[PDB]
Amino acid sequence: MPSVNDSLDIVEKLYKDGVPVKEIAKRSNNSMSTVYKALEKLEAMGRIKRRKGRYRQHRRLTEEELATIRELYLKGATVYEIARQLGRPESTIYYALKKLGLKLE
Repeated sequence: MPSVNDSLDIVEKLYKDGVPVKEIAKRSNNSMSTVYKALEKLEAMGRIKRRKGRYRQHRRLTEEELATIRELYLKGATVYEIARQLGRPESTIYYALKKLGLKLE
């Protein structure tokens, strides 16, 4: 059986799972031009596309999360709400506001 095709399932599995190109490049150990080139090919077939659900990631208080947490302002959610949203118990949340330089409790 093919070996190069095997890894293709892993690299693509990450992107569709919710991983940025910059990260996928490291995981797959490929170049930005190599990984991205695969995504465009997979999405065209529907390998990475049409995939949703719940999956853990190694991203916390990231630029992407900071934009999602702010939602608590529009929805009016509380610290207990954002906790379940970001997927953190409470400690992490403290770092979000703290690191931001705002007030919290």
